[PDB]
Amino acid sequence: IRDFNNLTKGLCTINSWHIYGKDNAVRIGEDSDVLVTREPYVSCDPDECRFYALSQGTTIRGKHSNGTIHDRSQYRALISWPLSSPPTVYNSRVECIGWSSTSCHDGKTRMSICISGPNNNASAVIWYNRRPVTEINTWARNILRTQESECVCHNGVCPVVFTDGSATGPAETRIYYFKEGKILKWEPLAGTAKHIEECSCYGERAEITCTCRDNWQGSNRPVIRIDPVAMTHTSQYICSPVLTDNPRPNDPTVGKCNDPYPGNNNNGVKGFSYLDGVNTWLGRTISIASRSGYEMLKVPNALTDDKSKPTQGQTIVLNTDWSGYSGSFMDYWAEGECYRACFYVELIRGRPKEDKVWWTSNSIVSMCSSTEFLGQWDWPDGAKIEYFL
Amino acid sequence: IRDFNNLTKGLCTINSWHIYGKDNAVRIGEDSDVLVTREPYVSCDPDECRFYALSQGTTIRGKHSNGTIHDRSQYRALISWPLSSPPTVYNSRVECIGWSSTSCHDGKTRMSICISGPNNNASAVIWYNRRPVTEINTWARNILRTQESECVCHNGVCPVVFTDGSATGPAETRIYYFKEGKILKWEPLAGTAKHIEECSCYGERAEITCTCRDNWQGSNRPVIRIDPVAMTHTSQYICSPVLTDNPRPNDPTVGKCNDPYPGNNNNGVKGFSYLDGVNTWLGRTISIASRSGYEMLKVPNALTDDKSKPTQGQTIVLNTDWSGYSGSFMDYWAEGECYRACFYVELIRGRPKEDKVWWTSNSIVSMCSSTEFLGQWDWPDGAKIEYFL
Amino acid sequence: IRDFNNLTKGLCTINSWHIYGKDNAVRIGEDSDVLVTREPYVSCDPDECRFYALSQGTTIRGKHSNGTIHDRSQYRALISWPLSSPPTVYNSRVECIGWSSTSCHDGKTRMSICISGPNNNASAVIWYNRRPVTEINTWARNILRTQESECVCHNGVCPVVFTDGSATGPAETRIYYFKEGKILKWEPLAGTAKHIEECSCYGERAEITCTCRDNWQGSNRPVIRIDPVAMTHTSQYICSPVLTDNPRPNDPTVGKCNDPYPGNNNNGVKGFSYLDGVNTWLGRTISIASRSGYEMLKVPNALTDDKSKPTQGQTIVLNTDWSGYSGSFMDYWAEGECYRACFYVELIRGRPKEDKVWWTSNSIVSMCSSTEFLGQWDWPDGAKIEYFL
Amino acid sequence: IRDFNNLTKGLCTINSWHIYGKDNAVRIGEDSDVLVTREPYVSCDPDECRFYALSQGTTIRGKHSNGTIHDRSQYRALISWPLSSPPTVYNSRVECIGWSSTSCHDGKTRMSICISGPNNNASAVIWYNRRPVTEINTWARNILRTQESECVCHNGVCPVVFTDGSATGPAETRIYYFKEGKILKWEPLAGTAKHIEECSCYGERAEITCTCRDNWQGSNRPVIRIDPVAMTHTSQYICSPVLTDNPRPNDPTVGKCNDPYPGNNNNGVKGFSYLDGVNTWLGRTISIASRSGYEMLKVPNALTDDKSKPTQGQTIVLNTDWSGYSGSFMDYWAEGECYRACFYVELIRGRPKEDKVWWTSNSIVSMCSSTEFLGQWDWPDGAKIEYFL
Ligand SMILES: *[C@@H]1O[C@H](CO)[C@@H](O[C@@H]2O[C@H](CO)[C@@H](O[C@@H]3O[C@H](CO[C@H]4O[C@H](CO[C@H]5O[C@H](CO)[C@@H](O)[C@H](O)[C@@H]5O)[C@@H](O)[C@H](O[C@H]5O[C@H](CO)[C@@H](O)[C@H](O)[C@@H]5O)[C@@H]4O)[C@@H](O)[C@H](O[C@H]4O[C@H](CO)[C@@H](O)[C@H](O)[C@@H]4O[C@H]4O[C@H](CO)[C@@H](O)[C@H](O)[C@@H]4O[C@H]4O[C@H](CO)[C@@H](O)[C@H](O)[C@@H]4O)[C@@H]3O)[C@H](O)[C@H]2NC(C)=O)[C@H](O)[C@H]1NC(C)=O
Ligand SMILES: *[C@@H]1O[C@H](CO)[C@@H](O[C@@H]2O[C@H](CO)[C@@H](O[C@@H]3O[C@H](CO[C@H]4O[C@H](CO[C@H]5O[C@H](CO)[C@@H](O)[C@H](O)[C@@H]5O)[C@@H](O)[C@H](O[C@H]5O[C@H](CO)[C@@H](O)[C@H](O)[C@@H]5O)[C@@H]4O)[C@@H](O)[C@H](O[C@H]4O[C@H](CO)[C@@H](O)[C@H](O)[C@@H]4O[C@H]4O[C@H](CO)[C@@H](O)[C@H](O)[C@@H]4O[C@H]4O[C@H](CO)[C@@H](O)[C@H](O)[C@@H]4O)[C@@H]3O)[C@H](O)[C@H]2NC(C)=O)[C@H](O)[C@H]1NC(C)=O
Ligand SMILES: *[C@@H]1O[C@H](CO)[C@@H](O[C@@H]2O[C@H](CO)[C@@H](O[C@@H]3O[C@H](CO[C@H]4O[C@H](CO[C@H]5O[C@H](CO)[C@@H](O)[C@H](O)[C@@H]5O)[C@@H](O)[C@H](O[C@H]5O[C@H](CO)[C@@H](O)[C@H](O)[C@@H]5O)[C@@H]4O)[C@@H](O)[C@H](O[C@H]4O[C@H](CO)[C@@H](O)[C@H](O)[C@@H]4O[C@H]4O[C@H](CO)[C@@H](O)[C@H](O)[C@@H]4O[C@H]4O[C@H](CO)[C@@H](O)[C@H](O)[C@@H]4O)[C@@H]3O)[C@H](O)[C@H]2NC(C)=O)[C@H](O)[C@H]1NC(C)=O
Ligand SMILES: *[C@@H]1O[C@H](CO)[C@@H](O[C@@H]2O[C@H](CO)[C@@H](O[C@@H]3O[C@H](CO[C@H]4O[C@H](CO[C@H]5O[C@H](CO)[C@@H](O)[C@H](O)[C@@H]5O)[C@@H](O)[C@H](O[C@H]5O[C@H](CO)[C@@H](O)[C@H](O)[C@@H]5O)[C@@H]4O)[C@@H](O)[C@H](O[C@H]4O[C@H](CO)[C@@H](O)[C@H](O)[C@@H]4O[C@H]4O[C@H](CO)[C@@H](O)[C@H](O)[C@@H]4O[C@H]4O[C@H](CO)[C@@H](O)[C@H](O)[C@@H]4O)[C@@H]3O)[C@H](O)[C@H]2NC(C)=O)[C@H](O)[C@H]1NC(C)=O
Ligand SMILES: *[C@@H]1O[C@H](CO)[C@@H](O[C@@H]2O[C@H](CO)[C@@H](O)[C@H](O)[C@H]2NC(C)=O)[C@H](O)[C@H]1NC(C)=O
Ligand SMILES: *[C@@H]1O[C@H](CO)[C@@H](O[C@@H]2O[C@H](CO)[C@@H](O)[C@H](O)[C@H]2NC(C)=O)[C@H](O)[C@H]1NC(C)=O
Ligand SMILES: [Ca+2]
Ligand SMILES: [Ca+2]
Ligand SMILES: [Ca+2]
Ligand SMILES: [Ca+2]
Ligand SMILES: [Ca+2]
Repeated sequence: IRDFNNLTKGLCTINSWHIYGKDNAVRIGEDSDVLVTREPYVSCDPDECRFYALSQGTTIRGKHSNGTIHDRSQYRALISWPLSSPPTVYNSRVECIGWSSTSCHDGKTRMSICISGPNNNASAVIWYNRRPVTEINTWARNILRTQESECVCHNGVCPVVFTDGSATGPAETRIYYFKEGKILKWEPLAGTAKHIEECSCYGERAEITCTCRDNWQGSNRPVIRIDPVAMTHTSQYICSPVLTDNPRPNDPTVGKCNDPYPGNNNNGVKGFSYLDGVNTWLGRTISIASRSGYEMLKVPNALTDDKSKPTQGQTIVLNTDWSGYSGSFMDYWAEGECYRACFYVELIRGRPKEDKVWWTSNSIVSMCSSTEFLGQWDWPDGAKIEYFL
Repeated sequence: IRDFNNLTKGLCTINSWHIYGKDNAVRIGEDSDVLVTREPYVSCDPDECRFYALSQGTTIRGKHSNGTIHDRSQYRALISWPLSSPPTVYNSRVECIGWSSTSCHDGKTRMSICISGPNNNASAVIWYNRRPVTEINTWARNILRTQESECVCHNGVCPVVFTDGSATGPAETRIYYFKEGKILKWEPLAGTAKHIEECSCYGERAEITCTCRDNWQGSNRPVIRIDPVAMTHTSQYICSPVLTDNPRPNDPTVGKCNDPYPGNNNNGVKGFSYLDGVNTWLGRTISIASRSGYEMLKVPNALTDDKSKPTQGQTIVLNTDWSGYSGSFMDYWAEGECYRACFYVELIRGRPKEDKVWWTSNSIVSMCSSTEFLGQWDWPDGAKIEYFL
Repeated sequence: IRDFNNLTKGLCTINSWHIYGKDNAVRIGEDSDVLVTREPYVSCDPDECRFYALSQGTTIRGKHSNGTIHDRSQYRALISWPLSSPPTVYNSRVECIGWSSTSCHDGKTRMSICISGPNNNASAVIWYNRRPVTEINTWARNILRTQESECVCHNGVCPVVFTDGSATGPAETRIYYFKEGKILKWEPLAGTAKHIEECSCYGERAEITCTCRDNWQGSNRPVIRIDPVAMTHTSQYICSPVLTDNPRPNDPTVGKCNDPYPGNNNNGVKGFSYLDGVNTWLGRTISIASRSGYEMLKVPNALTDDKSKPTQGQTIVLNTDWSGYSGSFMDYWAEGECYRACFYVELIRGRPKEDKVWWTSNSIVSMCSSTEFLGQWDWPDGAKIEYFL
Repeated sequence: IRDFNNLTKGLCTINSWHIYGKDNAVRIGEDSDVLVTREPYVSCDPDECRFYALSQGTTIRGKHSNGTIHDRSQYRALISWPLSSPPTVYNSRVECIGWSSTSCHDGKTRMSICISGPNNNASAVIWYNRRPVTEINTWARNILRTQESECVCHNGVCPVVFTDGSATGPAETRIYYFKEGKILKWEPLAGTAKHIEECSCYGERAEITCTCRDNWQGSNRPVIRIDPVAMTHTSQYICSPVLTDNPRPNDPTVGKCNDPYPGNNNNGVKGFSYLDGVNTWLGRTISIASRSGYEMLKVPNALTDDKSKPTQGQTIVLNTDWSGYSGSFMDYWAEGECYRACFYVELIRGRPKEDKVWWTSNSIVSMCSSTEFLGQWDWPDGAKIEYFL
């Protein structure tokens, strides 16, 4: 009955962003049984789109919320839940157990991947059709880790980018090509990106583009472009001087295409872009110093043009509100002739920026592109920290 | 498999109203995780009827309920939930994000529309089959806004009435004709209605009738009648001297067919009527001054007869209980030979009438017509405000 | 696809009773969002069996639980929920609004009936396939009321017994014959039963037997036997001197077949029996004075033999625990060659017997027959009232 | 459409264990409506795998949690719920009522068995396709009891092991062979096992292997091997000197194949093994004295070789964390050419080891085998008891 999805369409023209989903999880969880989360994303099946994140295995009001700034424990799991509801104890479906994930539907069924273990002995389990199929042991014994947003499939082949090794020098990044949860091939990273974490990917016209985080050196973002038929890839950086990691230095006039733009070391944030010629939009935090604010900038030819500057933009979160990770997804099963770019922003609340509470959590806002030039609003998390004291 | 619904039936004869649904949301939410709402309605799919409303993105007992008198924020969404259950965190399905909505099923799938943004830069997103399809930017830069109750479709064409512009003088009302979430046509309001907000619509014999709110001048209600095949409409007022907005002056002996009946300016409430010759019933608040009580009056030829008075009635909510918005819907997929008129009343609790609590919310009661002459009960919200202090 | 169910089987031989379902609702609702209920029952669809009851439109821990001894309000509804779960805010499906009900599946879909209104102006609404179809106005203007347990259908015809009029003298009982929610016929009660309330019915070999409550005079129970093909009935009393209403006098040696067995006036409890020759079992409270304890007694030929005494029995609830209403149901869609008799007991907690709390609620236990002679346990509600203070 | 499952595959090669599911129930239930449980397990249907356990009919934070160390009451039920969610009031489906259970899917539908009653008069009810079909009365009048983990079917025949009689001397164990919930045959235990409780079973190549608990004498575990076609069985003990009950004496150099290995009397814990030649893995608690820690040991030929020692292992729960019962299950409906061994560990919290709280409950962790040699983590319950004081 169902066939594997093929990436046959190009991106729709992005003239602005419209609201798609928002869960208000922190506001609602002040007085309801909402799980503490972080590292959220969005992903569609052929008949539904859902929110996803890594639970911390406690509610926000629960006493076990104390300590949830920590990224890795035995109490995390990848959960999904209905679009724009909050992640509650009673509506959250566990996809797999662990503290680093990705997930994508191939048109027939869903693959989900969760990594668990101690830092020196982690392993991935690849689930397909809600059953475990393949396992991969750590190859560098230092926090095996993956995208924290959806993967993308083409004719059953779903590439996934993993890293294992240091966060503050060269590491061992691998691109795995899965089909029905089995490994067809893997390759080591090639090209000019010097460090890769937390790739945010999308597909169009039989090519998958991933915008990642160079935690080690780069305040420009590395880009991996994957051919899922040939099962090959390239890597470079976004050439534009509109720098989109965080923290970062101020924007220069000329960026770097094949090396990290320097100025900030050993830090970053997961983020994304859509790189499609003149139809190119970059997300970034507004602040250069912290995970505050969020904006989209139209930067024609950002990938290839080392002097490209914005020609249009849209504020998503004011710089007086907290943001966080951000990532790409699309509804590959929508009607019409083109794929509509979407993204989400994780709105982090609690530690370390708001340390009067003992927890860290987030809510989600997400937007998709419009071919209209729509008015803009800002979309904060909306919770009052003082209510939790 | 499924075909678009056609409005092939006339209304059943309304000889009284029977109880259809009631959620007791405020009573139950005193000690359960019920979302704060307002602007509720009811709408049917071919296999289920559901309650809908605009959440405020907090529970009633939650500390974020403080401030929920306010109509527009980034934390509102259109939600639906099973008939007569309350809107809870765990059972409420988000249809779209925003602070003004409508929704209707065309026989194949559902269209939902939500407007969001700041007052001077709002936009509608039209969702079809649970995906975003079309967007419309504000045309007058002043609170783009729509029905707050269900739309109606005929052979796939679902007209929707929007207003943008002042609430206290001429505004720019448009009737959009959607099919599969795409715009076939729109037209500016024509006819003699001088201001339109919050239309309540129903269909019968290939005609859609909408009873709306003239916020600017009129205490009689404007009526828009739409031909969804020709995609044309007319407008006038209910001619009857039984005035049905709120607040309003006392009832005269002769009303106005083609102009606002004066006496109250710059206010109103969403309401409804069924206008079908001798089979005409009007809803209204009992109080002329405030949103208290609710009654149905049988007013033969109310639309056309400027001296028409009641010949029968039914009390729905006593004048010592709070009411609120009211609106029309029908189950277009029921058995039998005629469409059974239904309506709901929003029972508003909290601010501004009950200001010992810091929140505003509501529950729902809803009734449908019977061809019997049934005994009447009154149907209050039923919550005790003192329990929330 | 689906056909109407026919009553083609006889009862299985009842040699003891096994546990079927129990919800522990009061225990669990001490610290979860469980609705206050009373007047529960059980009813099966072709693919699932569910618990049903009349909600009071509040949780047990909620402040609106104060006052829930009262039987009739605008905040009651017939709800159903999964077998042996408790009736919670989040899992309870409302079937219809009102304070007296019955419900049954005909093999194609379900009919549910709810009565609402003030005592002098009540009305029934008959829902079929989850939509309202027919309405019936009060005929005697004194608490129109029905079974409070499931009805039974045969080839689409579902008879239902209603009463309207005094509870303490002659009233007007009617048997309605519904098909697809429409009235085929009704008849006034005939035969020798002198007053009827709250009938508990079951079907076998194309005959429906209902055991009811004579509130006015009788401590023996009236029995109505209905032919759903001819749409006729008879009535009499259980002849046995094993008296099964409550309160009641002590058991005599000879009962009454065609008149109320006297000794207690103007009170009773809903109850049931299976009347099948030697395979006859009667339920009753153990106490003659109050709704405490519950037992089944095998009383061969109880219906017809005015000296019949027990030959076997089973204790269901000890006389040191509270009971309440009880009623019959069967799974008419089970495998095998005979219908397995089942029943439920309502375990009432709170007022008036336990008046340190301000509420009245209940839980459910239910049993079905076995052809084995099984060991017996007792099945109390299990909640500690002191925990609610 | 569906056919009965046949055990046509052998076990996959077990080279390590990967995380499969974990519910964090005690952590989450500190501030959400999680039921108190014990005696959990896991079982798959053709389209889903679920967690199961015996509820205690109260939440953990509820006042009725006081006293839940006790094993048998009228308020217990077998519940199931989605894999890795916690067992909550709102998501837990009751399978049947009682205080000892087993359940398995035959490829067409599920059989569930629950035993209830007082110790001297207990009875099993066998449910098939969610309806009661057969009942079995106590044969020895002393705590009729069964596996507390899943049964296994082959071509519709689902053997189940029961015991009735003393826990501290010879008892009466029976193997029942069910098909469609009916009894085809039963046999008394034969072979050399001298006492049997709480068998943990799995199937491969048309043979079912059960590893049980000799509560009376043995610190080695008894093994029952069942031929579900011939409906015959054998019994012996695991010959290995790697002793796997608890409490137990220290490991000797030579075990016992046909008699209990002595040293500890009248106690034990439910546990499991996979016995497949060199592909043999045994679970056990790390502590010899208490239910603390959990490890898997690869013990080639453990069943048959009375000097077999470990050649590989994996720690599952550190010896500074509490464990509990453990049991086997597999997904018999997975893809591929072999059945992947899985197990669960019950992580008991509260009494008697943690007696500052008044309750006993547990959470679940579960693992399945990998053909990789994966890094290991430990998987504690994760709750802080002090938060519950
Ligand atoms: C109702 O809603 C609508 C729809 O949302 C609202 O309209 C939106 O309004 C916003 C806000 O104004 C606009 O976003 C900004 O867009 C500009 C880009 O547009 C300007 O530039 C265009 C390019 O000009 C150049 O090239 C063209 C050739 O292609 C040439 O023609 C031109 O002369 C010049 O050489 C112009 O084309 C464009 O004009 C067009 O549009 C105008 C409407 O906007 C119209 O008036 C014109 O007639 C014409 O049609 C326009 O001039 C972005 O540049 C801008 O983003 C910068 O600024 C914000 C702060 O506001 C900052 O956060 C951004 O990061 C970015 O600035 C940083 O980075 C730059 C790049 O390196 C750097 O140069 C800056 O110094 C700055 O860097 C500093 O901050 C960063 C961030 O913290 C830090 O990292 C650095 O280190 C450093 O510290 C905004 O995105 C929307 O485009 C506009 N949308 C639409 C459709 O109109 C409307 O306002 C609402 N109505 C109401 C009443 O509220
Ligand atoms: C069990 O349940 C049943 C079923 O519900 C209960 O029966 C229901 O009882 C109620 C309450 O009585 C009825 O509702 C009222 O209905 C009347 C209309 O019916 C009267 O008028 C009919 C028309 O008479 C005129 O025309 C005919 C020709 O067509 C001519 O024949 C006649 O002589 C005259 O010229 C009569 O036909 C009708 O008689 C029939 O029915 C009688 C039963 O009701 C029966 O006894 C008769 O034999 C005959 O069969 C009857 O006389 C509505 O007028 C009325 O609503 C007005 O009053 C309420 C206050 O009660 C008010 O809230 C309404 O807004 C409305 O009055 C306001 O507006 C008017 C219009 O502008 C204005 O004129 C009024 O001054 C008033 O205005 C003021 O208040 C408003 C609102 O606050 C404010 O805006 C203004 O500014 C101003 O301040 C009720 O709807 C049901 O129809 C009736 N149903 C049935 C089927 O019987 C039964 O009672 C229950 N039993 C028990 C024991 O409780
Ligand atoms: C493990 O579980 C098993 C299975 O559950 C347990 O076994 C069950 O045990 C219970 C309790 O004993 C039994 O229930 C009682 O059953 C008797 C009926 O059986 C007796 O009578 C039979 C009829 O005898 C007469 O007729 C036959 C001819 O048909 C003739 O042969 C005979 O001589 C005589 O003329 C006997 O056949 C039967 O014997 C058989 O079974 C015996 C086992 O029980 C066995 O030992 C024998 O060999 C033989 O095989 C037996 O003698 C019911 O009468 C009884 O119910 C009455 O008593 C209870 C109080 O205990 C009361 O609550 C009931 O309401 C009822 O008594 C009231 O009503 C009567 C009727 O009007 C009245 O006469 C009484 O005075 C009394 O009235 C007072 O109280 C009521 C209520 O408050 C009030 O309204 C009145 O006004 C008044 O104040 C019990 O139901 C089960 O049948 C039995 N089941 C099985 C399969 O064995 C086993 O015990 C458990 N094991 C353990 C270790 O716990
Ligand atoms: C990243 O993750 C990986 C993967 O998990 C981690 O690697 C795992 O590391 C663990 C911990 O070391 C290993 O588990 C232990 O495995 C050993 C078995 O392996 C040893 O023995 C093998 C057999 O040797 C004998 O036979 C062979 C012939 O077949 C012969 O060649 C040999 O000379 C000898 O005669 C060796 O083959 C094996 O070597 C191989 O593997 C090595 C890696 O482990 C490698 O270095 C070698 O080159 C070679 O490749 C190895 O030597 C188990 O014996 C052991 O379990 C015992 O000990 C633990 C305590 O640690 C205890 O809890 C167990 O119960 C058990 O000991 C009890 O029972 C025994 C049996 O009766 C008894 O003899 C003991 O005295 C003891 O009894 C006491 O305690 C019990 C329990 O409380 C009580 O009941 C008794 O009464 C008494 O008080 C562990 O299971 C994994 O196998 C290994 N996995 C893999 C794939 O490598 C890696 O460490 C992680 N990395 C980091 C950085 O953390
Ligand atoms: C995606 O492209 C693949 C490759 O062309 C399509 O695969 C074919 O699908 C049909 C079944 O629908 C098979 O009978 C062919 O044998 C397949 N060919 C190959 C080369 O695998 C697939 O159908 C396309 N997906 C969609 C949604 O059309
Ligand atoms: C119950 O009995 C009725 C009456 O005999 C059966 O009704 C017939 O059903 C078939 C469809 O399955 C029709 O084509 C006939 O016309 C029906 N006859 C009548 C007289 O109504 C019904 O099928 C029986 N129900 C079951 C479950 O067999
Ligand atoms: Ca960086
Ligand atoms: Ca007005
Ligand atoms: Ca709560
Ligand atoms: Ca009586
Ligand atoms: Ca033992």
